[PDB]
Amino acid sequence: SLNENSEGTGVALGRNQPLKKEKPKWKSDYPMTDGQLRSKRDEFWDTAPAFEGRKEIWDALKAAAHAFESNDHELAQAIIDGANITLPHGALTECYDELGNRYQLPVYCLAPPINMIEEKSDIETLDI
Repeated sequence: SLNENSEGTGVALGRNQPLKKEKPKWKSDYPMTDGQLRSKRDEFWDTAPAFEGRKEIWDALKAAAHAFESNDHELAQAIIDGANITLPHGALTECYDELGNRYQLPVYCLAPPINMIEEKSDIETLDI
């Protein structure tokens, strides 16, 4: 959806959190080489954690990550949405708290494929 946060309309995507298919955010959506990775990494990094929200809720977020890591999607839903906290996204790597807070979770705690990037799946020699 092109920039849809249910603005001008009461609920659109669904402000409550569906299945957590979303990826951890802070890195390049299309990382190319080391330079591309590192440069865009920092760029997106700037926009990732922002201010934070609630260390009190953090406990639930990491516990949900625990279940979700163990393939327990339902557990993490019952935790996040179980509090009051919700998402129009549907991520375990994101949570929006009732106080107007948002948490954005980097891949370093879930998925490390976006660390090397330039494997021999395509990259060989970036000379041009």
